[PDB]
Amino acid sequence: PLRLGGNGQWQYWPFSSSDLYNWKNNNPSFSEDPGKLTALIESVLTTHQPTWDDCQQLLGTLLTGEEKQRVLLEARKAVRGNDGRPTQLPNEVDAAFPLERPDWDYTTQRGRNHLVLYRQLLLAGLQNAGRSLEH
Repeated sequence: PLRLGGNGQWQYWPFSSSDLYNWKNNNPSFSEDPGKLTALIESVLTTHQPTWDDCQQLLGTLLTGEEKQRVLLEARKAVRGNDGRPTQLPNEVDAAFPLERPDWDYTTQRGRNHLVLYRQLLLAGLQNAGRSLEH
């Protein structure tokens, strides 16, 4: 999580393990009921402003390896180019939705801007994977 500090600086705080444990174990699996975990994750992305690593941890905890892989792959399918339309250009896809830890600096606006886009894409990916599972 990212939090605006009392000194005007953005601070990184890791998820608490009790929160992670509870989110997973108080909830049905993603495959069994995609809507419940999707809603949970959407709220977490909003309220906790997680970093790229937080998102990996959140997905890793709540999803199985197969679920998580589908979700990230769907997220990358959601990347758009300048024309406001889909792109499959590796450099554009990787730039918006990196699968490897990026160099994004949470203390900077550029870095928080990348994070906002990444979380929007992740949510789309989650929604879209959920729908496939639902039909």
